[PDB]
Amino acid sequence: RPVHIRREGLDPAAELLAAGALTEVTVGSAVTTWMATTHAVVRQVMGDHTRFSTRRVGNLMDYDPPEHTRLRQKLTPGFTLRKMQRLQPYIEQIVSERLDAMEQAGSPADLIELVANEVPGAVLCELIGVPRDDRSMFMQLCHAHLDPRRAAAGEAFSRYLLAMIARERKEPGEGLIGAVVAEYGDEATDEELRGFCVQVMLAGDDNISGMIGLGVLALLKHPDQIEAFRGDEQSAQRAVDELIRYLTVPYAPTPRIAKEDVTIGDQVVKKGESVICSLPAANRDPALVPDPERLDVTRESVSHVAFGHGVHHCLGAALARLELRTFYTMLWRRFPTLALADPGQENNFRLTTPAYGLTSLMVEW
Ligand code: HEM
Repeated sequence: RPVHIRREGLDPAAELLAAGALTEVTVGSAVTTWMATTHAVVRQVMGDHTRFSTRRVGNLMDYDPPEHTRLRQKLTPGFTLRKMQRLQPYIEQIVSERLDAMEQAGSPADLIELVANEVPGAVLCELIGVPRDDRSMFMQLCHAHLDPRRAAAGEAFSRYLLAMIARERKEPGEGLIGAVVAEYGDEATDEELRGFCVQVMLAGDDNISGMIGLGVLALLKHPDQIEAFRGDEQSAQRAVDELIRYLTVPYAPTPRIAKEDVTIGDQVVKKGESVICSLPAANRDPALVPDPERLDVTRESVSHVAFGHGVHHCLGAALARLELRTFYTMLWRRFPTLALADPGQENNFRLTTPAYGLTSLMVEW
């Protein structure tokens, strides 16, 4: 595995943490790819949309200002703090259902297959405005276009979502697709609102799911940390942010291509040379937080780069923190005796996803 993808258990690869803040890999005498490993470099590179590009409808990550600005402008109004707090009741119920499914399975149980791989799509479907009746189908059609062949028919997803869009066009209601139509109507192309739907589901899935499982594993391997979720919501907020920093599920963000010769410290990234930003390494930076190798939920929140930095900052960071706080809090309320069914398992990990996670995890209700 490459160094940036290598993870030693719940932690990233030690070699990343020992590499220079801006490591230069050159294959020639000259394809030069750079790797940012510190909090300061990662922030200068992601924060500089005037010198770095993300270009290789929808998928804001592949867009640069001013095109990225216009797109993100339409969808960003639907991610405010209050807008997300209103989704909290739905989130709670979506999780309570799978927590009820947990009791139905008894003690030995793949939390991953039961809850971690279910809660994400549910909450996301609600945010978009997908009716609870027609939901699994949408999710299944999504997992279908993934071509787990060329026969993958995502045209079904396309027209189901085109129908949802045109219905909310003639009937603006609760949801992101409806909110965008309320203020933009025809100006918001069908393809645009579609690409945005695809984007939100592909970004808020493997990340949250990865955090749902890896978080429980860590909180269970370090039982002094469960207390944060048995008290104030503030005590729990600090803990979600600590877990996000420590586990940094995204290995790296979209590669940043220099649009000109950028001087980063004593080094110079040349035009065309790309920079990979190792978020997990950056969030393990002693300049960001003292004793960065430790998992301590008592820590005061810090400006980690797990949700990004700059114009492409995660549009659902607030939702991820709320969609993870409630779960942990409820998991340790319904099953306040959970442990590792196999205290001697190899913790099967997700090594194929662009986000770290557990492919399987067996608990003991
Ligand atoms: C429901 C959950 C989530 C949604 C809806 C969501 C949505 C998004 C969207 C739309 C973007 C693109 C922003 C833009 O380019 O304008 C984005 C970027 C990003 N998200 Fe998420 N996200 C979610 C969860 C997470 C989680 C849990 C993490 C990390 C633990 C994460 C990490 C990131 C990062 C690092 C970026 C920036 C990537 C880059 O700059 O290229 N996201 N997210």
